Amino acid sequence: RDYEIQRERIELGRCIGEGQFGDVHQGIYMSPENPAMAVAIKTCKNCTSDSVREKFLQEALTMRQFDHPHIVKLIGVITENPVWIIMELCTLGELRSFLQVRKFSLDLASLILYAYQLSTALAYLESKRFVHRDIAARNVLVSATDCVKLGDFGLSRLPIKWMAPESINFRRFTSASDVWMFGVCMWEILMHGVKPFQGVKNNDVIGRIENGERLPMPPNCPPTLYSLMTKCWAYDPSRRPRFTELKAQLSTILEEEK
Ligand SMILES: CNC(=O)c1ccccc1Nc1nc(Nc2ccc(N3CCOCC3)cc2OC)ncc1Cl
Repeated sequence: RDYEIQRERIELGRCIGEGQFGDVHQGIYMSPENPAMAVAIKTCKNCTSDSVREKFLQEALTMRQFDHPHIVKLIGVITENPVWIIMELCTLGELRSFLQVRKFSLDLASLILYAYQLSTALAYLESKRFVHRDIAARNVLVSATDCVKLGDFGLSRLPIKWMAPESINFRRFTSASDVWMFGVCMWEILMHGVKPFQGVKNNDVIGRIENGERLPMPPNCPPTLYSLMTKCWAYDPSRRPRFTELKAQLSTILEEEK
């Protein structure tokens, strides 16, 4: 209904990042007779014009469209200077760091669960015909040890090493090129946050992909899950699974691994 929030309900905490328009903070949203809610706050640093303020706020209008357990929610906006966008906080931070730090504490079933949850968020977007374009582990947040979410779409935004050949060669971005990127995101997850094509130059990436090279099978990845990944990386977009297919398959693989 009304997304406008009184600034006095927000307590700005530490800086946790930055985007195009300004710093991102963690903070708190307070309301009478309720517990304080942890939030992320995107700020528009020195936005001293209507055109910049409008470009900033359109990122809120984008997030407002979505209602899914595995995509971060818009809580509200403050439309007086300085303009803030207030989002739900994923308290455990960025997935890549979480996987690196908690590696000897996480099992395969947990990694597969992260992939499944993300696939449900992306199937949801696919059903809305919304193309993400920026699917990578670095854009996934950790809400709890058993819960990951796509981060803010403004903050998520060329990522050559993640991109489908059709996106690199022809600038085509579709749900099918989303599927490719997700394949890479699943590889990152199984590798506990190692980046794809490490030590390889961006301009060389397409040469390798067109030569038929693909990211290798992670250690202790189930063959059935690597097979699903190689399907995501079919050179021909028409041959890749849809996110609807991915979610059903991942559901089966997860059950198998439990
Ligand atoms: C897609 N990426 C994002 O949306 C994003 C990127 C950088 C920083 C914040 C950020 N957005 C969020 N971030 C969070 N939670 C985070 C993210 C990063 C961190 N960090 C902790 C300090 O080191 C850097 C990253 C903390 C945190 O909550 C404590 N929750 C919700 C949103 Cl919408």
